[PDB]
Amino acid sequence: KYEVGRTTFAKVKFARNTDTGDNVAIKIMAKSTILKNRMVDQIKREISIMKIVRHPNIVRLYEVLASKSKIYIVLEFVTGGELFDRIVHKGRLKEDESRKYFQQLVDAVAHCHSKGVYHRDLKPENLLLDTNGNLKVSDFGLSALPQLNDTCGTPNYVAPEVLSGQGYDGSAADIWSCGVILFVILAGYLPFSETDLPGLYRKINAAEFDCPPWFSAEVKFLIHRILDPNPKTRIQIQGIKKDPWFRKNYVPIRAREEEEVNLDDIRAVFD
Amino acid sequence: VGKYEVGRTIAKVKFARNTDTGDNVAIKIMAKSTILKNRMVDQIKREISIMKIVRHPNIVRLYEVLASKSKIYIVLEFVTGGELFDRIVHKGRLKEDESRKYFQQLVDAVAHCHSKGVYHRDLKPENLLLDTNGNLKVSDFGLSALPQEGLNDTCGTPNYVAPEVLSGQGYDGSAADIWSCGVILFVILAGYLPFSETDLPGLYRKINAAEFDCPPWFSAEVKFLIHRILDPNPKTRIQIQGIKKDPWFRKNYVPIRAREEEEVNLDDIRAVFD
Repeated sequence: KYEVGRTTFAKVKFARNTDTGDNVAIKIMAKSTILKNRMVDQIKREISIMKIVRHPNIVRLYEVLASKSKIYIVLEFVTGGELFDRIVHKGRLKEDESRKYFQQLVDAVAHCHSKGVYHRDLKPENLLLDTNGNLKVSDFGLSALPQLNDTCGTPNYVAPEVLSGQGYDGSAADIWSCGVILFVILAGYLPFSETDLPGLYRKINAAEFDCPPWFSAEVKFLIHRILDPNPKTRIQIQGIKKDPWFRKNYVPIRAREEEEVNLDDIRAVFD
Repeated sequence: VGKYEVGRTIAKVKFARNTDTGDNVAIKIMAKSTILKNRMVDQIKREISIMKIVRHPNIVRLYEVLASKSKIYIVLEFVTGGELFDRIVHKGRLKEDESRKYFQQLVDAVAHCHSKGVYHRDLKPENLLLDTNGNLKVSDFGLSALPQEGLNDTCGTPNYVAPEVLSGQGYDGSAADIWSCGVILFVILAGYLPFSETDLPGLYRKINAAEFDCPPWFSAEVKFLIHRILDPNPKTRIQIQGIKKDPWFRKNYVPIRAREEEEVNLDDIRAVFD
């Protein structure tokens, strides 16, 4: 139905909903590849949960469309660009602005975490801004989505546990990345410098980083707790939400969403 | 300046001309402060000196070292040929025999370095280089020890990196260097990375598993060598000796020969920087 524009399995073409004349980005994918997948059921569940998710900081997926060969996911279009574009214009950002933004991210992540969903590839590409300027997080519950001369990063955030190549607590992983994002906003670089990869990994494993001088002591403390390499000893979302630095000028959003709509919808999600 | 007329600027590498002989070189220029006050000043010294003394047709040469009260200057052979992988872009895969040539050169070079007691620690395409003649030459050998080598723009692939390295702890350098050669060889032949770059956490999963799917066009013996090289276990990973003995590796191969003096008085090595 959508008046689609343009544009290996994730050609996110632009489009518009003709009937309400609104244009929303569509992530398109081979129907086959997904439906056969170890995570297929989780994909369905995660897709369905989010589909019903409604939060000021989370980019929404309006609808899922089905084809014989392809699946179309309909996702809100955020013009405000990437937040880190804003950083690049300025280098680092201010404590206050940064805290406003970090709070938003944490709240959105908490919301997603509450519904049993984890990101697992939380990075700045995902960080986005709505026209009014609010943070919308993206690719949430989309990570499970199946899978030359130039390859661009960055695996800097990738939590140590992931480095192991085994199993990781999703929440612990997401928070770790959240720690890094916070770090980049304030400091205007990555806590662990990319150029030397083996050394980068050693640094990540040791959690040894160069703090900037301008970071206040608390922020540093919060970051150390966020950037614990050990998932068991690392801070909880709850823990950080109750932080002294985090707490400042804080205010809790509260959403009003449907209790998870009939799974029947979930089973019928793809056909 | 100190025999050299410097240009600008490719850590900061710069183009330079050796005036006295009137020949041309690239120079790495860095602060004295950063190098001397590093956990690894001693290792840096040893390896640097070894390189200065090394001489091999496939290894980018370290002519000499210049020291200032404020900074350290490293002179290196200049190669016009550029990245080998540019060649891959043109024709996708390289052919089996040619790929074998290059692999022979790379293995020879690494082996020579390894014998001399030095390990690369960061073998990636940037380092693989070509000369006017079309021969391969390998850079940043003995410079991984170099401090903090070298924002949004990042051009690093972790695919080559060995798994043990992934941990962030300890490994024998050689096994890691062998792993990269394994990846390097694979990419040449196949015209892609063994493990998909995207979905990085799954990417790391693949690497630690050492799960990769060879193309059909790969011959059985090459597959064997790749499999043996791409052992996620570094105690069960093939040594340079093994790979040199390997069948597919044996084919048409001829040991390179070069002459360098026994490592010049370390006293020189300690006096390298002052």
